[PDB]
Amino acid sequence: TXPGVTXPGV
DNA sequence: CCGTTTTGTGG
Repeated sequence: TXPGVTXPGV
């Protein structure tokens, strides 16, 4: 996720 | 050590 907590996706 | 959709990053 994110960053933080990538994306999603990417 | 964290975190869902795609196979990854600054926090």
